[PDB]
Amino acid sequence: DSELQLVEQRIRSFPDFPTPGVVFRDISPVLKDPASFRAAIGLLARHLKATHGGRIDYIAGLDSRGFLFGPSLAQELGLGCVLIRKRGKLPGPTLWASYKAELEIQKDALEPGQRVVVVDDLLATGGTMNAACELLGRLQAEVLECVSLVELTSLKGREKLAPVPFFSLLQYE
Amino acid sequence: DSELQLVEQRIRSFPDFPTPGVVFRDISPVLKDPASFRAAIGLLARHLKATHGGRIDYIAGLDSRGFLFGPSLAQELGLGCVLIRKRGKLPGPTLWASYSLEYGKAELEIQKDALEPGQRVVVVDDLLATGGTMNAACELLGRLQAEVLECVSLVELTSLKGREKLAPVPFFSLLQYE
Ligand SMILES: O=c1[nH]cnc2c1ncn2[C@@H]1O[C@H](COP(=O)(O)O)[C@@H](O)[C@H]1O
Ligand SMILES: O=c1[nH]cnc2c1ncn2[C@@H]1O[C@H](COP(=O)(O)O)[C@@H](O)[C@H]1O
Repeated sequence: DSELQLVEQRIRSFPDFPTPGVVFRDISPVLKDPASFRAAIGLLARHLKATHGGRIDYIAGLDSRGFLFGPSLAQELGLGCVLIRKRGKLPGPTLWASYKAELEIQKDALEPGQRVVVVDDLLATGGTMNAACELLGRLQAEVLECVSLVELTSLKGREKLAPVPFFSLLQYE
Repeated sequence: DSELQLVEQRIRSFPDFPTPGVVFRDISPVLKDPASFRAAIGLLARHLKATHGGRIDYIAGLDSRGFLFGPSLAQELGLGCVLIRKRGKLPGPTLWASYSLEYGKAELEIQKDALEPGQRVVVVDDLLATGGTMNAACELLGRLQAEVLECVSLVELTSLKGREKLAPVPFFSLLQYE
């Protein structure tokens, strides 16, 4: 896929960051190349439309690198974007979950029965995405799918999310 | 201006957050309403094109709420977006800059290879308050020898005089509150 190649060629891999033995996948060059960013959003949007049709109500973007993709993805789908933040950042009534770190969402971000797709840049252990799904569930929202640009498959994050479906553009061990 | 109204009607105000006496301006509803978000990006892009023509090389988005607007604004302009992050998150060689946030200090960081000398950038964040954050971003970019053409935000809290702090770098906001 020519479009997928535009994204893959702009992932930069750094060995031994942040700790020896691990390879950090840097998505920054995807943002810097407008063709690459457009390809990434287009591919995610096509997948989501082909899988869910008109069932999606909102995209939920994860702080902070999810915020880079969520709004553009939402716009491509004609949808709004709701935000899941690091705790202590949102005003008003909120719910929070720890996984340590803590995520937060405004209680009025979604109404019961609304259907959401969660986006982040990269799925590793799945801890972060799992916490987001739990938060959303507490608003009685339905999480249709979680998606990312990158998935680190040896960390088995996909299994952590099950039975919520997961999709990534690119996979690395 | 109906487009500007679409943005203004989706700013939510929270008194006494995070401390008593202030009013937090929440742009979250702008993101939730796709027409509002589209209006915000369009208004920013129109201003930037009218002010800089074709001279902008890159948008720099500020972690974390600037990330919400940077890529869409960049895309509207046909440009890439570079990232200025909270310190500790970026691989490769970096530069960082501290500034006062609340009662203590915070640090922003950029990859030393984010920009080449002479490249021209516009910085975007959701809201300008004291101007500490945006000032730090401009310092980092200046240390890469980039030229900051302008800083922009959706909201500006004018009593805090962030515009003066940024001078002589130009600043533009869609909406102003005391
Ligand atoms: O290799 C990496 N590259 C970039 N971000 C990463 C990497 N590993 C973890 N992350 C960040 O940490 C998060 C996922 O961690 P998880 O909770 O272990 O799945 C995502 O939000 C990423 O932004
Ligand atoms: O009232 C507010 N609403 C939303 N964000 C704010 C507000 N005040 C400060 N901030 C955040 O802190 C920043 C700038 O504060 P400054 O450094 O004093 O200009 C931006 O990154 C904002 O996202």
